[PDB]
Amino acid sequence: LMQFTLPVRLCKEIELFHFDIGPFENMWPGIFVYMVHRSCGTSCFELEKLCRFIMSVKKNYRRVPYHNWKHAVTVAHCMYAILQNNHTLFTDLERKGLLIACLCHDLDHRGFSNSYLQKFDHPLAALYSTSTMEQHHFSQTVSILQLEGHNIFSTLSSSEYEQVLEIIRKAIIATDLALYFGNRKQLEEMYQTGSLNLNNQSHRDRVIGLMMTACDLCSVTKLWPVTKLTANDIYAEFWAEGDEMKKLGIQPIPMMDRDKKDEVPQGQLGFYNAVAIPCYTTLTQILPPTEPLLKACRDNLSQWEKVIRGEE
Ligand SMILES: Cc1cc(C2CC2)nc2nc(CCc3nc(-c4ccccc4)cn3C)nn12
Ligand SMILES: [Mg+2]
Ligand SMILES: [Zn+2]
Repeated sequence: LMQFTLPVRLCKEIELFHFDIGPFENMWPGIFVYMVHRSCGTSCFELEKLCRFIMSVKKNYRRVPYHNWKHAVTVAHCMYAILQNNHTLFTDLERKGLLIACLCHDLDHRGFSNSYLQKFDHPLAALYSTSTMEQHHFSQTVSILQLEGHNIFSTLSSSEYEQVLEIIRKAIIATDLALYFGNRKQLEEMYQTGSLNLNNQSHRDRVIGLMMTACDLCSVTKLWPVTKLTANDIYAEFWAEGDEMKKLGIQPIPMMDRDKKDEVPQGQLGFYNAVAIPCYTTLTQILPPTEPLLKACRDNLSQWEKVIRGEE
Protein backbone atom coordinates (compact mmCIF):
# COMPACT_ATOMS: atom_id res chain seq x y z
CA LEU A 1 0.00 0.00 0.00
CA MET A 2 3.21 2.20 -0.02
CA GLN A 3 2.82 5.07 -2.57
CA PHE A 4 5.13 8.07 -3.14
CA THR A 5 3.47 11.55 -3.02
CA LEU A 6 5.16 14.84 -3.93
CA PRO A 7 4.64 18.41 -2.75
CA VAL A 8 1.56 20.02 -4.41
CA ARG A 9 3.54 22.28 -6.91
CA LEU A 10 5.50 19.19 -8.18
CA CYS A 11 2.47 16.78 -8.05
CA LYS A 12 0.83 19.29 -10.51
CA GLU A 13 3.89 20.53 -12.60
CA ILE A 14 5.39 16.97 -13.09
CA GLU A 15 2.49 16.02 -15.46
CA LEU A 16 3.51 18.87 -17.85
CA PHE A 17 6.22 18.34 -20.57
CA HIS A 18 8.22 21.50 -19.51
CA PHE A 19 8.66 20.22 -15.91
CA ASP A 20 12.25 20.83 -14.55
CA ILE A 21 13.22 18.37 -11.79
CA GLY A 22 15.13 21.07 -9.83
CA PRO A 23 18.49 21.32 -7.94
CA PHE A 24 17.85 18.84 -5.03
CA GLU A 25 19.59 15.60 -6.16
CA ASN A 26 18.08 13.64 -3.23
CA MET A 27 14.54 14.09 -4.63
CA TRP A 28 15.25 12.72 -8.10
CA PRO A 29 14.99 9.04 -6.97
CA GLY A 30 11.55 9.66 -5.40
CA ILE A 31 10.50 11.67 -8.50
CA PHE A 32 11.51 8.72 -10.79
CA VAL A 33 9.66 6.15 -8.61
CA TYR A 34 6.55 8.43 -8.44
CA MET A 35 6.65 8.43 -12.27
CA VAL A 36 6.94 4.59 -12.51
CA HIS A 37 4.03 4.09 -10.00
CA ARG A 38 1.63 6.41 -11.96
CA SER A 39 2.69 5.29 -15.48
CA CYS A 40 3.11 1.50 -14.93
CA GLY A 41 1.55 0.66 -11.49
CA THR A 42 2.48 0.05 -7.77
CA SER A 43 2.95 -3.69 -8.72
CA CYS A 44 5.29 -3.18 -11.79
CA PHE A 45 8.50 -3.46 -9.62
CA GLU A 46 9.23 -4.74 -6.08
CA LEU A 47 10.16 -1.46 -4.30
CA GLU A 48 13.28 -2.91 -2.42
CA LYS A 49 14.84 -3.93 -5.86
CA LEU A 50 13.72 -0.74 -7.75
CA CYS A 51 15.35 1.56 -5.11
CA ARG A 52 18.57 -0.54 -4.97
CA PHE A 53 18.61 -0.57 -8.85
CA ILE A 54 18.00 3.27 -9.05
CA MET A 55 20.95 3.84 -6.59
CA SER A 56 23.41 1.63 -8.57
CA VAL A 57 22.44 3.46 -11.79
CA LYS A 58 23.05 6.83 -10.05
CA LYS A 59 26.44 5.55 -8.74
CA ASN A 60 27.50 4.63 -12.37
CA TYR A 61 26.79 8.12 -13.94
CA ARG A 62 29.94 10.29 -13.70
CA ARG A 63 30.24 13.98 -12.62
CA VAL A 64 30.35 15.54 -16.15
CA PRO A 65 28.70 18.95 -16.92
CA TYR A 66 25.84 17.51 -19.11
CA HIS A 67 25.74 13.64 -19.55
CA ASN A 68 25.00 13.31 -15.81
CA TRP A 69 22.48 11.76 -13.35
CA LYS A 70 20.33 14.95 -13.81
CA HIS A 71 20.24 14.34 -17.63
CA ALA A 72 19.15 10.71 -16.97
CA VAL A 73 16.12 11.64 -14.77
CA THR A 74 15.16 14.57 -17.12
CA VAL A 75 14.92 12.22 -20.15
CA ALA A 76 12.86 9.67 -18.12
CA HIS A 77 10.44 12.47 -17.17
CA CYS A 78 9.91 13.43 -20.86
CA MET A 79 9.14 9.75 -21.60
CA TYR A 80 6.69 9.63 -18.60
CA ALA A 81 4.94 12.78 -20.06
CA ILE A 82 4.62 11.03 -23.50
CA LEU A 83 3.31 7.71 -22.00
CA GLN A 84 0.75 9.51 -19.75
CA ASN A 85 -0.59 11.57 -22.75
CA ASN A 86 -0.77 8.41 -24.99
CA HIS A 87 -1.69 5.77 -22.39
CA THR A 88 -3.67 3.32 -24.67
CA LEU A 89 -1.00 3.16 -27.49
CA PHE A 90 1.60 1.18 -25.40
CA THR A 91 1.95 -2.37 -23.98
CA ASP A 92 2.51 -3.01 -20.19
CA LEU A 93 6.02 -4.20 -21.30
CA GLU A 94 6.89 -0.95 -23.21
CA ARG A 95 5.93 1.23 -20.21
CA LYS A 96 8.25 -0.79 -17.89
CA GLY A 97 11.11 -0.90 -20.43
CA LEU A 98 11.19 2.70 -21.75
CA LEU A 99 11.31 4.44 -18.33
CA ILE A 100 14.27 2.14 -17.40
CA ALA A 101 15.72 2.56 -20.90
CA CYS A 102 15.66 6.40 -20.45
CA LEU A 103 17.22 6.38 -16.90
CA CYS A 104 20.10 4.05 -18.10
CA HIS A 105 20.53 5.53 -21.63
CA ASP A 106 23.86 7.37 -20.91
CA LEU A 107 25.31 5.10 -18.11
CA ASP A 108 29.09 5.72 -17.70
CA HIS A 109 29.27 8.60 -20.19
CA ARG A 110 32.73 10.25 -20.04
CA GLY A 111 31.40 13.43 -21.79
CA PHE A 112 33.18 12.57 -25.09
CA SER A 113 31.50 11.84 -28.48
CA ASN A 114 31.78 8.54 -30.43
CA SER A 115 34.16 10.44 -32.81
CA TYR A 116 36.64 11.25 -30.00
CA LEU A 117 36.70 7.59 -28.77
CA GLN A 118 37.65 6.40 -32.34
CA LYS A 119 40.32 9.11 -32.94
CA PHE A 120 41.79 8.57 -29.43
CA ASP A 121 41.72 4.80 -30.22
CA HIS A 122 39.89 4.02 -26.88
CA PRO A 123 39.39 0.28 -26.18
CA LEU A 124 35.53 0.64 -26.39
CA ALA A 125 35.91 1.63 -30.14
CA ALA A 126 37.65 -1.77 -30.71
CA LEU A 127 34.83 -3.59 -28.83
CA TYR A 128 31.99 -1.66 -30.64
CA SER A 129 32.70 -0.16 -34.16
CA THR A 130 29.41 1.88 -34.40
CA SER A 131 27.17 3.51 -31.76
CA THR A 132 30.21 2.96 -29.49
CA MET A 133 28.98 4.74 -26.30
CA GLU A 134 25.38 3.60 -26.86
CA GLN A 135 26.32 -0.13 -26.92
CA HIS A 136 28.50 0.55 -23.78
CA HIS A 137 25.40 2.12 -22.05
CA PHE A 138 23.28 -0.99 -22.90
CA SER A 139 26.16 -3.26 -21.62
CA GLN A 140 26.34 -1.43 -18.21
CA THR A 141 22.49 -1.72 -18.02
CA VAL A 142 22.71 -5.54 -18.25
CA SER A 143 25.68 -5.43 -15.73
CA ILE A 144 23.59 -3.62 -13.08
CA LEU A 145 20.58 -5.90 -13.76
CA GLN A 146 22.76 -8.98 -12.90
CA LEU A 147 24.07 -7.56 -9.56
CA GLU A 148 22.45 -9.55 -6.70
CA GLY A 149 19.09 -7.99 -5.54
CA HIS A 150 18.88 -5.69 -8.66
CA ASN A 151 16.67 -7.79 -11.08
CA ILE A 152 13.54 -5.61 -11.23
CA PHE A 153 12.13 -7.98 -13.94
CA SER A 154 12.45 -11.24 -11.85
CA THR A 155 8.58 -11.57 -12.01
CA LEU A 156 8.56 -11.53 -15.89
CA SER A 157 8.35 -14.90 -17.83
CA SER A 158 11.47 -15.99 -19.78
CA SER A 159 9.85 -14.52 -23.04
CA GLU A 160 8.65 -11.28 -21.42
CA TYR A 161 12.19 -10.75 -19.90
CA GLU A 162 13.74 -11.23 -23.40
CA GLN A 163 11.15 -8.88 -25.07
CA VAL A 164 11.75 -6.01 -22.53
CA LEU A 165 15.59 -6.33 -22.65
CA GLU A 166 15.26 -6.08 -26.46
CA ILE A 167 13.04 -2.93 -26.15
CA ILE A 168 15.63 -1.38 -23.78
CA ARG A 169 18.53 -2.32 -26.16
CA LYS A 170 16.97 -0.83 -29.33
CA ALA A 171 15.79 2.20 -27.19
CA ILE A 172 19.34 2.97 -25.90
CA ILE A 173 20.97 2.34 -29.39
CA ALA A 174 18.47 4.86 -30.95
CA THR A 175 19.82 7.68 -28.68
CA ASP A 176 22.76 7.58 -31.17
CA LEU A 177 21.89 10.87 -32.94
CA ALA A 178 23.77 9.70 -36.14
CA LEU A 179 20.99 7.03 -36.61
CA TYR A 180 18.11 9.57 -35.90
CA PHE A 181 18.27 11.43 -39.31
CA GLY A 182 17.46 8.26 -41.29
CA ASN A 183 14.97 7.03 -38.68
CA ARG A 184 12.95 10.30 -39.00
CA LYS A 185 13.16 10.23 -42.88
CA GLN A 186 11.57 6.67 -42.95
CA LEU A 187 8.91 7.67 -40.38
CA GLU A 188 8.25 10.86 -42.46
CA GLU A 189 7.51 8.71 -45.61
CA MET A 190 5.54 5.85 -43.90
CA TYR A 191 3.13 8.45 -42.27
CA GLN A 192 2.69 10.56 -45.43
CA THR A 193 2.11 7.52 -47.72
CA GLY A 194 -0.33 6.18 -45.00
CA SER A 195 1.80 2.96 -44.74
CA LEU A 196 2.79 3.56 -41.04
CA ASN A 197 1.07 0.79 -38.90
CA LEU A 198 1.68 0.30 -35.08
CA ASN A 199 0.86 -3.50 -35.16
CA ASN A 200 4.06 -3.88 -37.30
CA GLN A 201 6.86 -4.36 -34.63
CA SER A 202 9.56 -2.97 -37.05
CA HIS A 203 7.35 0.25 -37.29
CA ARG A 204 6.89 0.39 -33.44
CA ASP A 205 10.70 0.11 -33.10
CA ARG A 206 11.06 3.24 -35.35
CA VAL A 207 8.38 5.25 -33.39
CA ILE A 208 10.12 4.36 -30.04
CA GLY A 209 13.39 5.35 -31.75
CA LEU A 210 11.99 8.90 -32.42
CA MET A 211 10.42 9.02 -28.91
CA MET A 212 13.93 8.31 -27.50
CA THR A 213 15.53 11.16 -29.55
CA ALA A 214 12.59 13.45 -28.48
CA CYS A 215 13.16 12.71 -24.74
CA ASP A 216 16.98 12.87 -25.14
CA LEU A 217 16.76 16.44 -26.58
CA CYS A 218 13.94 17.71 -24.25
CA SER A 219 16.25 20.42 -22.83
CA VAL A 220 15.16 22.42 -25.97
CA THR A 221 11.41 21.98 -24.94
CA LYS A 222 11.80 23.73 -21.49
CA LEU A 223 11.30 27.37 -20.28
CA TRP A 224 13.92 29.65 -21.85
CA PRO A 225 16.08 30.18 -18.70
CA VAL A 226 16.35 26.31 -18.32
CA THR A 227 17.22 25.86 -22.06
CA LYS A 228 19.74 28.76 -21.92
CA LEU A 229 21.63 27.41 -18.78
CA THR A 230 21.60 23.77 -20.19
CA ALA A 231 23.21 24.97 -23.43
CA ASN A 232 26.19 26.09 -21.18
CA ASP A 233 26.42 22.50 -19.82
CA ILE A 234 26.45 20.99 -23.36
CA TYR A 235 29.11 23.45 -24.66
CA ALA A 236 31.47 22.87 -21.66
CA GLU A 237 31.59 19.15 -22.58
CA PHE A 238 32.10 19.99 -26.29
CA TRP A 239 34.90 22.58 -25.59
CA ALA A 240 36.65 19.99 -23.29
CA GLU A 241 36.50 17.46 -26.24
CA GLY A 242 37.89 20.08 -28.71
CA ASP A 243 40.76 20.77 -26.26
CA GLU A 244 41.44 16.95 -26.23
CA MET A 245 41.19 16.81 -30.09
CA LYS A 246 43.77 19.65 -30.19
CA LYS A 247 46.04 17.53 -27.87
CA LEU A 248 45.97 14.69 -30.53
CA GLY A 249 47.06 17.41 -33.13
CA ILE A 250 43.61 17.68 -34.87
CA GLN A 251 41.57 20.94 -35.41
CA PRO A 252 38.15 20.21 -33.82
CA ILE A 253 34.94 21.29 -35.68
CA PRO A 254 33.88 24.85 -34.64
CA MET A 255 31.09 23.47 -32.39
CA MET A 256 33.90 21.99 -30.14
CA ASP A 257 36.34 24.92 -30.42
CA ARG A 258 36.05 27.33 -27.40
CA ASP A 259 37.86 30.08 -29.37
CA LYS A 260 34.52 30.12 -31.34
CA LYS A 261 32.16 30.73 -28.33
CA ASP A 262 30.66 33.79 -30.10
CA GLU A 263 29.00 31.74 -32.98
CA VAL A 264 26.95 29.71 -30.37
CA PRO A 265 23.55 31.43 -31.01
CA GLN A 266 23.97 30.78 -34.80
CA GLY A 267 25.05 27.15 -33.78
CA GLN A 268 21.89 26.45 -31.64
CA LEU A 269 19.73 27.91 -34.48
CA GLY A 270 21.30 25.45 -37.03
CA PHE A 271 20.62 22.69 -34.47
CA TYR A 272 16.88 23.58 -33.98
CA ASN A 273 16.25 23.75 -37.79
CA ALA A 274 18.32 20.66 -38.78
CA VAL A 275 17.44 18.34 -35.75
CA ALA A 276 15.07 19.41 -32.91
CA ILE A 277 12.17 20.96 -35.04
CA PRO A 278 12.00 18.01 -37.49
CA CYS A 279 12.12 15.54 -34.54
CA TYR A 280 9.20 17.18 -32.69
CA THR A 281 7.32 17.87 -36.00
CA THR A 282 7.37 14.16 -37.12
CA LEU A 283 6.62 13.09 -33.45
CA THR A 284 3.51 15.39 -33.27
CA GLN A 285 2.21 14.00 -36.63
CA ILE A 286 2.56 10.40 -35.23
CA LEU A 287 1.45 11.20 -31.61
CA PRO A 288 -0.79 14.33 -31.68
CA PRO A 289 -0.91 14.87 -27.86
CA THR A 290 2.95 15.54 -27.87
CA GLU A 291 2.30 18.92 -29.57
CA PRO A 292 3.42 21.00 -26.53
CA LEU A 293 7.02 19.71 -27.15
CA LEU A 294 6.88 21.23 -30.68
CA LYS A 295 5.26 24.49 -29.42
CA ALA A 296 7.93 24.85 -26.67
CA CYS A 297 10.77 23.98 -29.14
CA ARG A 298 9.52 26.76 -31.53
CA ASP A 299 9.39 29.36 -28.64
CA ASN A 300 13.11 28.68 -27.83
CA LEU A 301 13.96 28.80 -31.59
CA SER A 302 12.52 32.33 -31.54
CA GLN A 303 14.51 33.16 -28.29
CA TRP A 304 17.83 32.24 -30.08
CA GLU A 305 16.73 34.39 -33.08
CA LYS A 306 16.35 37.25 -30.51
CA VAL A 307 19.85 36.66 -29.03
CA ILE A 308 21.31 36.85 -32.60
CA ARG A 309 19.83 40.37 -33.09
CA GLY A 310 21.37 41.46 -29.72
CA GLU A 311 17.83 42.09 -28.25
CA GLU A 312 19.33 39.77 -25.47
C1 LIG B 1 23.57 16.73 -29.35
C2 LIG B 1 22.96 17.92 -28.68
C3 LIG B 1 21.97 17.81 -27.70
C4 LIG B 1 21.41 19.04 -27.14
C5 LIG B 1 20.40 18.83 -26.10
C6 LIG B 1 20.22 20.02 -25.21
C7 LIG B 1 19.07 19.51 -26.02
N1 LIG B 1 21.70 20.27 -27.49
C8 LIG B 1 22.70 20.39 -28.43
N2 LIG B 1 23.35 21.49 -28.91
C9 LIG B 1 24.36 21.02 -29.73
C10 LIG B 1 25.34 21.92 -30.47
C11 LIG B 1 24.71 22.56 -31.71
C12 LIG B 1 25.72 23.26 -32.56
N3 LIG B 1 26.50 24.31 -32.16
C13 LIG B 1 27.33 24.62 -33.25
C14 LIG B 1 28.34 25.67 -33.15
C15 LIG B 1 28.62 26.34 -31.96
C16 LIG B 1 29.58 27.36 -31.80
C17 LIG B 1 30.36 27.72 -32.86
C18 LIG B 1 30.11 27.06 -34.05
C19 LIG B 1 29.13 26.06 -34.23
C20 LIG B 1 27.07 23.72 -34.36
N4 LIG B 1 26.01 22.90 -33.92
C21 LIG B 1 25.30 21.87 -34.64
N5 LIG B 1 24.33 19.65 -29.81
N6 LIG B 1 23.34 19.24 -29.02
MG1 LIG C 1 23.94 9.31 -25.39
ZN1 LIG D 1 21.27 11.48 -23.40
